[PDB]
Amino acid sequence: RDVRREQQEIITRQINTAPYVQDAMMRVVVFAQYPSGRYKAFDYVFPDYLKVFLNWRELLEDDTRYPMGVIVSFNGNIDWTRARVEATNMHGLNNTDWREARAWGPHVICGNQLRKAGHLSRAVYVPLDEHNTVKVLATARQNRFNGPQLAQTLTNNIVCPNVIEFNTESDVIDYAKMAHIAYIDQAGLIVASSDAYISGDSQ
Amino acid sequence: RDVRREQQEIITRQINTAPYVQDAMMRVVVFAQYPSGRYKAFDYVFPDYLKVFLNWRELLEDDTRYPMGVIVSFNGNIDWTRARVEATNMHGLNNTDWREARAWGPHVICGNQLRKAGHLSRAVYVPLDEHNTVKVLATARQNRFNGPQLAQTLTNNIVCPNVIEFNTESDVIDYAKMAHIAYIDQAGLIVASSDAYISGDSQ
Amino acid sequence: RDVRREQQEIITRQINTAPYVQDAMMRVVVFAQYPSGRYKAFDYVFPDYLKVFLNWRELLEDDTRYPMGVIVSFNGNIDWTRARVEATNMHGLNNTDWREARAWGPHVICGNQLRKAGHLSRAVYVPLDEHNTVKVLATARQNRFNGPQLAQTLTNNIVCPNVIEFNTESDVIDYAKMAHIAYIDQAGLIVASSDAYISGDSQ
Repeated sequence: RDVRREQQEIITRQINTAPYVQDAMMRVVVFAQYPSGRYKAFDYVFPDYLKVFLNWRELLEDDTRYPMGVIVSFNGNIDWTRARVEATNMHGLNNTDWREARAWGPHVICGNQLRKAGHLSRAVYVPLDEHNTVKVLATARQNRFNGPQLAQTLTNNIVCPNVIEFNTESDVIDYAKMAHIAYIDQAGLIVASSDAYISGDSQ
Repeated sequence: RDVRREQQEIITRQINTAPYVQDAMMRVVVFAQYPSGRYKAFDYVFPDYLKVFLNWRELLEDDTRYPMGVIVSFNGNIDWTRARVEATNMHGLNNTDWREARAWGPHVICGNQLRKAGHLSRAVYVPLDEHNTVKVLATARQNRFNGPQLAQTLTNNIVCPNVIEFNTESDVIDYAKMAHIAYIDQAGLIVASSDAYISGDSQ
Repeated sequence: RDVRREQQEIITRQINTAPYVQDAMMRVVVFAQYPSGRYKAFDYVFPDYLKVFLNWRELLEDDTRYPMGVIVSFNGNIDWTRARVEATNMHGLNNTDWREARAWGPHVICGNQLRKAGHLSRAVYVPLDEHNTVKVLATARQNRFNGPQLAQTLTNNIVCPNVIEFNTESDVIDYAKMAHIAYIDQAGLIVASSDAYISGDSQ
């Protein structure tokens, strides 16, 4: 008899399920934390796959200009068995001698290193030293990579990056909440998530 | 008996047909019109496919700094049934809530919204509001996306972008004419085209 | 009986062979030589393929600001029958009229124009005039482009570019030596290589 409630339930379910449709968007954000207490976010929206290399220059606030670390926030129907992050050297290498470097290092960040922030989101904190660059891979969960489809996947995958500066963690946090993306605050708490709740945190 | 004329005819036909060869170049230009009367062109040449995201910063003249709109000029052997443009928000999303956004919106600009500017060219005017970004997709008309070929298509597709500033529409127009690309002037007229004519506009 | 020597031999062989493993890194560097005697290097590390377009702006030192030419240094398990360089115009075209331009020009730089600098490295010097841009293609030697694999190749290919300024050729040379990449000095000599020697140049 409560169709108003049922409709609101389906709307909530729709929001939570819409990201699993084949042409849905995914969202990966790299939050960089600076000694000054400021943050910079590298915010990517994309439908199929995301390959990211952040060089040392882009990572500078613009070394107390260099981030103490990053929070990497993965959101959407992402293949969690392949999602990964690694901190490479200033050349983007995972071995100082390129001749023994590889696409990914033997200790790449993946698996349970990515903390669950809801069904749609995972987040990981990665400390950085002044000589680090950052690599991230995120792919849509299967298969759009197979056969004929790959061509449509390649041509339709327009990655839309934005860089956003925040004066304080409060701005970062409110941003994550209104953007519906995972974020871990300075105390280690999951303070934002992609998951829609019909009542919010009412328990 | 007029082989001089016949040769000139074949040269004209060669120019008009050369873009249909499998490794020919295509050219897509995004002309941004500013309140000041100045323009900025994002000029891309590419052989296989073009995926473009123009963020709000790139769109600024450098808000009366923000474009009133863009003319998107598509040129070459482009798949016209898939060529498309859309104006997304500042994040590159076609829904404010990313969880319900998709690679393309339900109202994407395509079909007869692209005005014929000759056999080789189509052009469309898209008005913009201060919070808009621009996405463009253009692919070569079929199949180089199929099977073994896809690899060569991926590896050979080097997109060559140039940004060009113009003080006035006259400079924009003369540029389009000498570049052989479609352009629509402020009065709505097609003033440039990719099509070569043996006598010019002699009728 | 000299296992210390044998171990060092295998280490040397390992260094020389490691680049031929399927997920090994490759390294392509474009060294730009300026009239001032300064250089700028565009240094790319990547595991599968590299498509590069350097526009006229990026080529400026920042016209005596424009390079006299570039040394292109290719390093790794690169498909040498497809490695190529070409100098295009300011639009990235190999014909002034785009309608008759192609992905590559009829005179592209390849084959024995690339000088052998060891088994792992080739290098070529390309003179430039003020109106030139630079294109480079390098692909991993086969097949990771075939069938199912192509998807992993596409998603794993994160190109990591760095731009590096050098005050003098000496800095360029020491860089190449410590980076283990091919470089040709001002006198035409191969002064750096990717090849590891157990004794260095002891002959």
